Amino acid sequence: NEDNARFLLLAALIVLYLLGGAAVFSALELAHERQAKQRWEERLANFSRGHNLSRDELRGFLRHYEEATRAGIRVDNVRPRWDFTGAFYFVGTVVSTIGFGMTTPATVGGKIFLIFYGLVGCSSTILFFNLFLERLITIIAYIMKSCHQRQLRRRGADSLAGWKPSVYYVMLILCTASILISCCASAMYTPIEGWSYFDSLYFCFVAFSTIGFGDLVSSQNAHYESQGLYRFANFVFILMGVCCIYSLFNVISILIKQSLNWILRKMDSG
Amino acid sequence: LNEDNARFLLLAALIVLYLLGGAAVFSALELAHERQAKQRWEERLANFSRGHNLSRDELRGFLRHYEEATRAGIRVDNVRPRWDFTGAFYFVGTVVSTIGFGMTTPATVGGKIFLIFYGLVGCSSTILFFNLFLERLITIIAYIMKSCHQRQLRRRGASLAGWKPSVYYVMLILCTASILISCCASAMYTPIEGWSYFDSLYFCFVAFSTIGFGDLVSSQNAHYESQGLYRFANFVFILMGVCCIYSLFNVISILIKQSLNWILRKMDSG
Ligand SMILES: *[C@@H]1O[C@H](CO)[C@@H](O)[C@H](O)[C@H]1NC(C)=O
Ligand SMILES: *[C@@H]1O[C@H](CO)[C@@H](O)[C@H](O)[C@H]1NC(C)=O
Ligand SMILES: *[C@@H]1O[C@H](CO)[C@@H](O)[C@H](O)[C@H]1NC(C)=O
Ligand SMILES: *[C@@H]1O[C@H](CO)[C@@H](O)[C@H](O)[C@H]1NC(C)=O
Ligand SMILES: [K+]
Ligand SMILES: [K+]
Ligand SMILES: [K+]
Ligand SMILES: [K+]
Ligand SMILES: [K+]
Repeated sequence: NEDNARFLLLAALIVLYLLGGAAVFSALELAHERQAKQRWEERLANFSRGHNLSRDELRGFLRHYEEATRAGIRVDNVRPRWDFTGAFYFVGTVVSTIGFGMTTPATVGGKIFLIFYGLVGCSSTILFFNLFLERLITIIAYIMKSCHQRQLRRRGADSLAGWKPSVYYVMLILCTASILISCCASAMYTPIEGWSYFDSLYFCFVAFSTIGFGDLVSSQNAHYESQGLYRFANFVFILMGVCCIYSLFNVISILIKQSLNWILRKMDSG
Repeated sequence: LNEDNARFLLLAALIVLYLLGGAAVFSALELAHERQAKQRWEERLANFSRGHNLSRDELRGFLRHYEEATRAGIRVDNVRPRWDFTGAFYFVGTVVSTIGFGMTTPATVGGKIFLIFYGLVGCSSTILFFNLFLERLITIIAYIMKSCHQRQLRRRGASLAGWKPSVYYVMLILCTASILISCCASAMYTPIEGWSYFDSLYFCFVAFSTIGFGDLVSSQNAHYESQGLYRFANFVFILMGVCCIYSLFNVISILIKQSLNWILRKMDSG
């Protein structure tokens, strides 16, 4: 009954966390939401007044443009989707469960194949992230044991892997690595995309956490400088960042499980 | 080469080949539809320009304004207010579950900082919740088989649970439960939203696999019938479906790890 108690405690804590985050986000951005909607209403009113346009025909034109935007075409020189380069980035967002929504299937067969393709690839890439976390554990353990061996040799003048890093040490290493990759990717995105550095950090966290809002997406607009190299760099940075942030999520999940066990042990005593 | 390193490299190569093949087939399936939709959009824009006597630059500026509005949450057909507490709850649910449809995206500098700091803990806690749900599903299935064995022994006569179900049985149970949950959620979404049943199934897979394209989002348009019941039912179905598909991804990841071990044993033998 200790595992059921831990499950119920985690569910209650997550529900309370959801409520608190909803309240904080509402308090933070309801004013911005209202101001942006008011600015859009003012712009639409000026557009209708200046050019003598009815609201119904403008609404129909906006419906047509929404249908166009769902098809991938945008205002300012976005790359053509569903070519081999664009479909590769779409597949990278599908299989890594990022799913920006920059590229969505419209055919019936495309969505069926997306269902099967996700069912296989997303599982294989969850396995890939777990294997990457295990290899990072092994690499950190090997580095620590090699440093210990070098220290022993300097003083003197099978499975192995006896030394294992603590979960706090792995959290620190993964946090530092993710911060470094986010900073490097943002330093590449800022002069190329024109984003603010904080906007690039936010996009890096969103993509690396497999959240993928799609409000900011890296390589969508066309006519890049060194387009072949930039696409590869974006793919590699996104891959390492998603790996590191998902591994950090697993490590923090282990730590939160330990915290829940400690909380249950506190209430078990009295 | 190490056994784990060889498995890691083999999985990376298999995933890269999978991405290449999926990109090729997705391009082949969707490029014609994308070209047709872009041609339709260009025809509609030309009709709007030549009918209402509107310059291309002025329409481009108006569409830029509409894009800035849609980024806030403006849609052409009566969607719910954004960043209200009910909407912020949906957004936070999409954040912590790593779904991230993008119906509601932060634009405030403080909002995105809070998204990063909040979503770290939220996504880690929710991945831990998925792992705990999978473990509890294992325990429940094992308890069901134990109860069936006790019932058949009592009829024939007239912690334990060491015996755990095989990964094949868990895969079958999870995919059956996932199909049932997706069918129930789609049967809910089809009359409420007006989506096709296949479109509702596709949205169910996208939401439940935490891919979250955002092309289809469930409770966005306003003025539902019994909003409090529908929003709660949508949240419950999304939670259970995401848990089932994420646990299914974990189980298929275990299966693919076993297959990779078998392949490596095949190469090790000769
Ligand atoms: C819209 O309303 C009037 C029209 O000239 C103007 O004063 C106002 O600044 C306009 N706002 C925008 C955003 O165009
Ligand atoms: C606006 O367009 C309508 C439709 O042609 C017309 O009846 C009306 O007179 C126009 N208003 C102007 C030009 O102020
Ligand atoms: C839109 O443009 C196409 C291309 O000329 C034309 O065939 C069609 O009739 C137009 N539609 C309307 C409603 O004018
Ligand atoms: C609209 O029609 C008038 C006709 O007098 C013309 O002078 C003008 O260039 C056209 N275009 C715009 C954007 O006003
Ligand atoms: K995800
Ligand atoms: K995930
Ligand atoms: K996602
Ligand atoms: K997404
Ligand atoms: K999205």
